[PDB]
Amino acid sequence: GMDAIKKKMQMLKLDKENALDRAEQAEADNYHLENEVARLKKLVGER
Amino acid sequence: GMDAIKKKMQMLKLDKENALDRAEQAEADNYHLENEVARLKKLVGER
Repeated sequence: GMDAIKKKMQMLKLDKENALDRAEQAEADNYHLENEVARLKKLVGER
Repeated sequence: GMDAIKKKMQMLKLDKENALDRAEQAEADNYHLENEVARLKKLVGER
């Protein structure tokens, strides 16, 4: 009924928010990892 | 009410899926980057 579908919509919003947080965290980690790869590339040298 | 609710849940689901896609692809890139960090750290001698 109404209450069940309203709850399912609630849980989907939470699922979306969590997925977006997950994406943002991964993209932030990516930023740092790009820096770290660049740092180590400079130590090893050109290639 | 219930008809509009189902329609909203559809948009939320598209939203959730798009974010999950962003997350999975950011984490895939991170896996790649972490493997490169490991390879380069081994060459250099870093922890």
